[PDB]
Amino acid sequence: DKNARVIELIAAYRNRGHLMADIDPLRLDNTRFWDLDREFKVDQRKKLRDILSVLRDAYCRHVGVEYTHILEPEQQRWIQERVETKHDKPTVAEQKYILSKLNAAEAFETFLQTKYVGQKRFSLEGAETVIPMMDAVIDQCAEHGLDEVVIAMPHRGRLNVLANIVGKPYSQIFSEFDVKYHLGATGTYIQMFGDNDIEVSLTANPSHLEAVDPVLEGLVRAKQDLLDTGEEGSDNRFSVVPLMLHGDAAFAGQGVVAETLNLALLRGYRTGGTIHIVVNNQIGFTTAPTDSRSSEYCTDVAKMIGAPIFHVNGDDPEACAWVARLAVDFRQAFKKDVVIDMLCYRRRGHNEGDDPSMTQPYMYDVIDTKRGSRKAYTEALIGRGDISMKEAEDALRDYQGQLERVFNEVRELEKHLATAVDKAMLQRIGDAHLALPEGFTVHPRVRPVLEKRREMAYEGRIDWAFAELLALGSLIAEGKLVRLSGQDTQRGTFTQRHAVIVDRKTGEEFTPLQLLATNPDGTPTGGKFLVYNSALSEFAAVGFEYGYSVGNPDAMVLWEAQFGDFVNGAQSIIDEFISSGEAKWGQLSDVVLLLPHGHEGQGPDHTSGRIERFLQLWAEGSMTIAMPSTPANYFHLLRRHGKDGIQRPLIVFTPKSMLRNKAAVSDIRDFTESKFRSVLEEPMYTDGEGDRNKVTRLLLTSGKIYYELAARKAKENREDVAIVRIEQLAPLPRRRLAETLDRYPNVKEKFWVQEEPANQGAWPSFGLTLPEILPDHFTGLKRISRRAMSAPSSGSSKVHAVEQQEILDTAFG
Amino acid sequence: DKNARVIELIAAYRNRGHLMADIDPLRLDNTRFRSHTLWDLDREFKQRKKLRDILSVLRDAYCRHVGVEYTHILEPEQQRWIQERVETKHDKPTVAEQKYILSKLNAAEAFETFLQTKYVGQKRFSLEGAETVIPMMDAVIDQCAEHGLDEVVIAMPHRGRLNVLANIVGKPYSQIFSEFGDVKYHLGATGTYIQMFGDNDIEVSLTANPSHLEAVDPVLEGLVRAKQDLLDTGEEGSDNRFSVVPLMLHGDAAFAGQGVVAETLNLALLRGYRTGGTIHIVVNNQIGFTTAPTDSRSSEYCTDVAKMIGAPIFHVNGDDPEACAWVARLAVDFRQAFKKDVVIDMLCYRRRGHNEGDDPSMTQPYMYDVIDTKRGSRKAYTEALIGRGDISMKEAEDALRDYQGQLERVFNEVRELEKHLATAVDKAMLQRIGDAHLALPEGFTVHPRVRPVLEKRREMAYEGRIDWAFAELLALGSLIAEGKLVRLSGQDTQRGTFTQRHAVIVDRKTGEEFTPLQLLATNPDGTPTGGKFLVYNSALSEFAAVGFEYGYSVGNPDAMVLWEAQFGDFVNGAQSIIDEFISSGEAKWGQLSDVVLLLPHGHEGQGPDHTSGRIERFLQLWAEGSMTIAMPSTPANYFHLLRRHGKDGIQRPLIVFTPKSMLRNKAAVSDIRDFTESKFRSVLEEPMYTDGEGDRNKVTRLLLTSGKIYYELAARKAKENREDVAIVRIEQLAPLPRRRLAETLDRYPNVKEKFWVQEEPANQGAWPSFGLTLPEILPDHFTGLKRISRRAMSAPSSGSSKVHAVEQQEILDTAFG
Ligand SMILES: Cc1ncc(C[n+]2c([C@@H](O)CCC(=O)O)sc(CCOP(=O)(O)OP(=O)(O)O)c2C)c(N)n1
Ligand SMILES: Cc1ncc(C[n+]2c([C@@H](O)CCC(=O)O)sc(CCOP(=O)(O)OP(=O)(O)O)c2C)c(N)n1
Ligand SMILES: [Ca+2]
Ligand SMILES: [Ca+2]
Ligand SMILES: [Mg+2]
Ligand SMILES: [Mg+2]
Repeated sequence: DKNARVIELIAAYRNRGHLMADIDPLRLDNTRFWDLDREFKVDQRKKLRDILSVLRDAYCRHVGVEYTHILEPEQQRWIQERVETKHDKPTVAEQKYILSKLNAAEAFETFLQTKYVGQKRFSLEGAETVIPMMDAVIDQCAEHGLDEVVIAMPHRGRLNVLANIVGKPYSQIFSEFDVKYHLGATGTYIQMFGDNDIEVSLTANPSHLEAVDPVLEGLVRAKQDLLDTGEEGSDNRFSVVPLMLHGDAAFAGQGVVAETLNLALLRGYRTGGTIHIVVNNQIGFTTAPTDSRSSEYCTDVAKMIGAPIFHVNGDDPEACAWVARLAVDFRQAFKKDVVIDMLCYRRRGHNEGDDPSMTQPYMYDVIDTKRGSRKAYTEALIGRGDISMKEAEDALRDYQGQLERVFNEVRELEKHLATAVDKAMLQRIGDAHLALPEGFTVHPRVRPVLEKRREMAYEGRIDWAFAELLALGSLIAEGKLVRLSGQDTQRGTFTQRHAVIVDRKTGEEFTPLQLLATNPDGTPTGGKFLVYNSALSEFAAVGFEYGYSVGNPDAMVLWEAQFGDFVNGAQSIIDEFISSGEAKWGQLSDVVLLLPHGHEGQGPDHTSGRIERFLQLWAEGSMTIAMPSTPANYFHLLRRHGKDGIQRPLIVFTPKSMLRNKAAVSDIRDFTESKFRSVLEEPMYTDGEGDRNKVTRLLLTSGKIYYELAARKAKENREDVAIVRIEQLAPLPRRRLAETLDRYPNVKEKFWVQEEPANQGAWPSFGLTLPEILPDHFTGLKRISRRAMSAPSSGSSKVHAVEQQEILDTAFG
Repeated sequence: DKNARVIELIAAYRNRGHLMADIDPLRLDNTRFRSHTLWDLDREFKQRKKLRDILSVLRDAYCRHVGVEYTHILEPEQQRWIQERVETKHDKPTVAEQKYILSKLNAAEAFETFLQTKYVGQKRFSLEGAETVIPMMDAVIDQCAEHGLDEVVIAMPHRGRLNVLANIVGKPYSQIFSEFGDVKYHLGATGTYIQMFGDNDIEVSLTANPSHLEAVDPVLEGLVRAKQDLLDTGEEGSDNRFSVVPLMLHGDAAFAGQGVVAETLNLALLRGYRTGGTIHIVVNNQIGFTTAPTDSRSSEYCTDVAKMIGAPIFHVNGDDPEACAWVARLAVDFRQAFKKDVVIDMLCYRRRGHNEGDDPSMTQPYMYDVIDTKRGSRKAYTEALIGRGDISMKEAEDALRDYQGQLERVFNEVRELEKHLATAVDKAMLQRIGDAHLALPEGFTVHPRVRPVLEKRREMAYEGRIDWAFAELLALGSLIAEGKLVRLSGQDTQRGTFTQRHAVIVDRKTGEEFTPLQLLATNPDGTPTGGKFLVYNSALSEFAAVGFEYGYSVGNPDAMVLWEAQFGDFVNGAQSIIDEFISSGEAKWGQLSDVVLLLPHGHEGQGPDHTSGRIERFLQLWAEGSMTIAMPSTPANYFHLLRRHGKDGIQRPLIVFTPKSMLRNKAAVSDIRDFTESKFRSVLEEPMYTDGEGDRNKVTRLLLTSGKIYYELAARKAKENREDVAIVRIEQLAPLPRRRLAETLDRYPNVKEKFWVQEEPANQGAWPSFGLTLPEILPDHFTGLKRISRRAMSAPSSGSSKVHAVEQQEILDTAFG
């Protein structure tokens, strides 16, 4: 049974060989490491010695291969065939080219640590092989004739990446020389040995490690949709490649990594596979891997989506470049993620004042005996007889010339619009709900919704749900790309949207708004409706949609929270990208966040989108924040946002029970002959027979509580009280608010009325701002709200009801 | 050619057999059992077994109602342990065990019927189509009691929670439906489980949680670890039993989409966070509200994230309660043997719509047409027992009588329910903590850069000029000496981010760790104090780490628990824990926590992600008695703040905005007397008025501030000899120290103008809340209060250190202009 022992041995190398591969350039773990002439049958008859030597070189040399966890047998076979073959040794030209990339990379590092103070944390020393590795990824993408490689990375080696991968000149990199470590960049990569070129860009990011991961994916997907490539394209090339860099401690500890990997094969989020590179320097500031992860590898999270993982020795730039090229080939064949775990080291301390032997003495005693990756490769090429002593001297002169070039170039640098639509547009969107495909079976409970929409489009009484689809549908008809997504967003959390309808017999999906992408003459408008149900993620989903608006500034991008209360799971994206990206990096986004909000007795996690937090984050021109009370005002808000020619995030506090409130409906004329109104008066004063001069008490409010206040006003016939709505919370509509209040000359008292606790809602900012920006109108402004609470509401629906009545009685008391 | 094909086939069943297992009770995928020589079946292969016998063992173990994933496990002993228990002829359960399982399905299903009939608006909580989770959870707990363990702590979302309370926790209906009501779906509970066939009992508890699915996952881990440390079991125990078991329930869409799941799994084998393995149960009803699995995950299984830590995964058919109970018992046995997580993927269905107003055939017509033909799990099991001849017709009839009796009991019981302190230490304490830094173990080699820190600490302890970093260790060390358990953790927290702490020192030659404060756990006479110092470097996580420390403070209310952010700027990665547990858990659930968050804060030119812990956000979250929020300016006041927090006998979170450059500021040092003869000061005056020769009556301009900007304001006042300006510090930001604030400002009668001074932008720091609150709570003192700060910004600061420097000077010039 000698042949049986061979089969088990072959399986052992393929499954576990990576545990014995020489991947660590520091060799920190000591414990880590005759039928030979008899011919055995293999899938071919070869000697056991030749079977074993192919398996040791393939799996136990400088590359640890993990692929037997992949469920697809064709993917396992593809890797097996490319890994278990005698590889063609690289040509002297390729070896010299790798060496030139190592020279440029280390001369950049030497210059950085010598020329400037405070640059130790950014050092790529001990990890310079990432430069020829990233070069091989991009060169291989250009070999496949792809259009672009978009990079996302943390700060380590970023300016080196700018100079030696993006190809930015020193004059631009060191111009007015820390924000440079967070800025976006764009360039063109020209193949050294090939005849192709490819676009290379780097995205902007905060210091929050891994938070840019879903942003990168969103941005790339936006670029893929524009190029008609990938999931929403005519071709299956996915010609825009995400190249995502990571650190070993951050890759294992940050939850956003798993959420972003979870998007990789989703119809709404896939980008045809991401190339991941982990700069595994086997440390996280002062922290050893045993305190940073509970798994053998920092890349083990990527096993979640059956991605192949390649652990590679960073002191072998040839194996690193070969693995990079294999990764691109796998991504092209299976449109799925590949992870490259580059084992390397951090030569110097984490930052100034870090003596790394204080916390890691054993590691740093080994590192202190380490010659650079460039010097090691130069000496290895001599040993193998690949390059002559003269060639190695020319290589050192190239190093010096590159070191001099950067010093000399930086030295010279130091020396020197209506939103209204026509009735026919409303009618076309209405009729689109009944223009079903041949033989389509509508669910019996969905059919009245489609009939009511055709009725509303011709007769009025348009509800919130339809007004939103009227805004999006008219934008699609004008040629705009509309991307809408979130948890159960196709149907709607409150069963109100039905943007996608499902055939009761076949399960086939029909999207009524997609018919507006075609003009009445049959020609395309250039518009699209891309609507998806998201994964149960907030961080990665909000990240993605923010990224998508950056990737396509001409798109209308909306993310919807199930309830506004769950958006705090995406706080890092709100804080680091959405509210602040423009001021910090000049990076613009027109992303829309829809946050269902309102006190209805559903508890502290189904009541508030935390208005007070978005209002606190706001500064002049950073975001638009609104809480519309009418369907038409919401329609005009969305149309203004998509057509204003301005890239600024919009935060909308959307209704729940108010979706079905019969008083919260709009007339055809409000869509065809009106505009967005930042401040709304009661219709009895603007259209009715109400007398503004009789008003002595003015109630200022926003949202659904208006209807309750107006119902109470009508019941008691209170002509002395007027209700004014602030529809646009930020920026404050100072002019409209001044002109509106001036029309009520006999007002003796003013109250800001809100459902939210005293420390929440708009009061903390309005109570401070309104008396300041409008002292003649808001001096003496008082608050009517729920009491200050440590949670957004009471957990009891009975307590909610008493508090709601208490607000209305106080307002009319 | 024959024996080799068998070995490959054995490997194929072990590796991929789970892809062909009959695990889905709905059988939605038709192609599932179609995309996976006859003379060799009778030939024996080398133990020597016939190929037909090898194939029968493989098919029964890997292709029936249990899908086993385990060959991804790197440890070969763990793979062999599973193989041996799965590839054997299992003992058929006794009729008593089968009847006991059936009685748990009767109870589970009678509770579901009652819930949907008695009350309105309970559809969203329906466990219907997933009732087998109750005999499965029962088998987990019973198996933990069989191992003689102390407690099982459960964390779960809302689906089937009250059923779990009644049939697992054993809470009576009188308590469950008392004044029914939605808050009951988020409350903690405790009970005792008594073995049906065994002689042991075990404690069973359920922890509180928000609606935020999976956010409780790290909280559960923290809580269990605190309970294990108290029981001297596990990682910080004399025994390696880990006698407190985390039982974590999940939904299939949430388990795959929430990042906190992966961060919590990442903690499972860490010395500072391990709990000896968690038993995970995913209630995989193959839907997430209206969303199909193909839009919720990019992997074959919702549980594929657990492959990250090489956890064994069992996919089990929820219509086979015998396989479900067997797998639950095997999971407990594996967790006991290897102290690692086990994940049980229970495939089931959601019988009704997601909530009121959901007609599930609108979005999932194919799935709901199949579900509409499904008989309950109880009825299916009752009929299967008849078919196998396990129970008689009379036995199936008494089973149906038991269901009716249980349905009547809950209706009848609910019907009957409706009818009815000094912080000052002695100088010897300071000296002991100082000397402890030099009381090195025999032959210990101190790193040459760490030795001056040890010597300076012995010097400071005896001579004064105590800096912030030593004051913090003086507060923690004195608490340990008094018998308190101190747990301190965060990113690079052993050494400290600013190389200031050195709570753990590393031997330059051997790498061995020495903890100077741990010497204070032993009295000078050699007896233990009862105290302990648990200090760790955390994983590079905020959400799971903050979650863990909050849960740890709940698990042991007598512990001093502190979590440190690398920089306050990264705590927004844990916003869900701050919002849902820390700031609000007491008001929502009556759940108390004394957790401390240390947030390094201060404008120093390091950018918008290395400047602010967002004071304005914690101040906004605050409501009377929910949290204590402070920004101390002196080492002694920080020492007294921590000691008051650990000794006040009150369970309330403390948020501390801690220094960075001010750690090394020579003016920010304290005298021995500040520690030995003082207390925490919520409001601080300039020493020239309290100890010096300054005249308070000369002051016409009063500057109110907090934090390090005080030193810059005081340095400017000294330079220009500004006797007309006084600087008052608000050390305790929340609750506002109204009485101390008023009494302090009354001592400056000639003040004509008052300014709140801060480094933070106008829309940040304490101004948005103080600017609104101070003129209201103290109208005679703060009417006309003006702000001096940075301009309002969309980020916490400028990205440029040059812009920062101009703005910093602009604040100081405005304050003295
Ligand atoms: C989400 C979040 N939370 C924490 C941090 C803090 N933080 C950093 C700075 O910001 C601070 C300190 C410094 O450099 O001065 S660097 C760092 C360690 C990174 O380890 P890694 O992934 O192995 O990488 P490598 O450094 O290439 O070895 C952390 C943990 C962060 N930025 N984002
Ligand atoms: C982190 C976060 N983000 C979103 C939500 C919202 N949300 C829920 C309610 O809260 C809301 C609607 C409802 O029930 O009325 S339930 C739910 C779907 C759950 O799918 P699952 O895991 O497969 O489970 P199952 O329901 O047992 O099948 C979501 C996505 C949340 N709670 N937490
Ligand atoms: Ca816009
Ligand atoms: Ca306390
Ligand atoms: Mg690292
Ligand atoms: Mg589900």
